[PDB]
Amino acid sequence: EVISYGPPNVGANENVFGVCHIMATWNDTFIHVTDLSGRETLVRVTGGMKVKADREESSPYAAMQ
RNA sequence: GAUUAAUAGGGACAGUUGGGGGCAUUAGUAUUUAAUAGUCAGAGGUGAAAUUCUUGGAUUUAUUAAGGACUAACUAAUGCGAAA
Ligand SMILES: [Mg+2]
Ligand SMILES: [Mg+2]
Ligand SMILES: [Mg+2]
Ligand SMILES: [Mg+2]
Repeated sequence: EVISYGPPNVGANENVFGVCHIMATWNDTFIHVTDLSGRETLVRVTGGMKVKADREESSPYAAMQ
């Protein structure tokens, strides 16, 4: 099966925490996730990675995706 | 032998008030730029895009540092200064 990497600790009553940084410009949007110490990057998705037209590099749609 | 003492003016004095001024000092974020790490393909900019920047790593996140300016929010028909 899958080889996850989250620390060795599950539990449908044990919450995991990830600090999501979100910068919203009128041109581009960023969505970042990182340790609660913010020194090790995990996930990084920006509107640009989501659409073709530079004007849409902001969009509500690009934010959804 | 020298008028009063001008809701005239000059001085003394008394607590007090002010973003008045001159030297010191002292911060605070932010903008840059640099280090230390962190990823990952796009950043940035416009109505649209375009020159611009970028896996000899950008934008990005955390810590920290250097530097020059600036004093936010409180800051309002409120204050001070002859005015600037
Ligand atoms: Mg003073
Ligand atoms: Mg610029
Ligand atoms: Mg400094
Ligand atoms: Mg005042």
